[PDB]
Amino acid sequence: AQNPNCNIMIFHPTKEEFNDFDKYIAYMESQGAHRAGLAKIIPPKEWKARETYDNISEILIATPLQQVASGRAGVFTQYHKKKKAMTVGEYRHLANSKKYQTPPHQNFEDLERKYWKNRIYNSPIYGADISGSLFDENTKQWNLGHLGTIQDLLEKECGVVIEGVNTPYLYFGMWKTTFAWHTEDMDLYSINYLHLGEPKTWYVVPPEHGQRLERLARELFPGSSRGCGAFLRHKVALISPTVLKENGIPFNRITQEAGEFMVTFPYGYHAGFNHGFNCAEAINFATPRWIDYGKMASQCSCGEARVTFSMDAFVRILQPERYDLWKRGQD
Ligand SMILES: O=C(O)CNC(=O)C(=O)O
Ligand SMILES: [Mg+2]
Ligand code: NI
Ligand SMILES: [Zn+2]
Repeated sequence: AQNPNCNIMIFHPTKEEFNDFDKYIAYMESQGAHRAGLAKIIPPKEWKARETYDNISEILIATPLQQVASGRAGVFTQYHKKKKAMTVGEYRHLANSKKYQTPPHQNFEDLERKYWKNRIYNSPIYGADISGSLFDENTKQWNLGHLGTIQDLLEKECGVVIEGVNTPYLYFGMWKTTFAWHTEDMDLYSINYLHLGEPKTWYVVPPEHGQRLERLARELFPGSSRGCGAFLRHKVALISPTVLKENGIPFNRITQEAGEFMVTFPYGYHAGFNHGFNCAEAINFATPRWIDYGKMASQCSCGEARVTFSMDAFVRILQPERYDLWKRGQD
């Protein structure tokens, strides 16, 4: 069995190996990469996502989100307070202000210490989930707006044609902006490219140990757990590495820098934070190996998780027994 300790693997494809996206994912899996829940892909030196980032300031962040925390430093939830619209140039100036900028630090480890000590005492503003793409249309390799669609994968594997679309999303971050513990919708893969700016630190639980994280989360968030049998689908709960280590939960960590891709694998729980002003692009995708995870994915039916149009068909076809209850949660 490849990668039996479930370590995060880092890949360096050549320009020839970067042509065929599906084939390279399957290669990484042949080496055991999925056992970690997360992999890093460093693009060949010849590749670029686009020519420059000099002309992105007029993109609109229609609904910036202020991430307000409650709890203790290592165990907290966050809620998202909507703010007035602002452009990317306006948000970058805000991120760089004295109130929001990254503090002085020695290295990534010192910054990580400061994040976990101090996050809860601040409310950073995140531009998340903005439909769109920064890949040049002429970039042919690993262009997250040109991937094979999940609907087409389900149709190729299972024979059933379904409605729905699959497009990418932009994320504009600042120091302390936070992504809560989650797996993807329908336990899909994700791919995330850090276009520019400061790093993103990730934490991940191997898929084979995901239920250990869920059982800890029910203990640490007991009211939330009574409210919903899949409350991590709400994407609001944070647990620090120190608390995970105290409770014996297997995990790994890695920092993504600008120019790098990360892939999350089906049922790989992940969480993390941004080091300073940055922009990432991410999308969900599927492979044949996903289908069995989609059929077994938990679902939130309490009403909180509210998701895209396209998840309807995935529930309806892969989980027909759950469909009626889940759709009630959507309405
Ligand atoms: O970058 C972020 O805020 C969150 N991204 C992801 O969870 C992802 O790419 O799967
Ligand atoms: Mg612009
Ligand atoms: Ni994710
Ligand atoms: Zn719920």
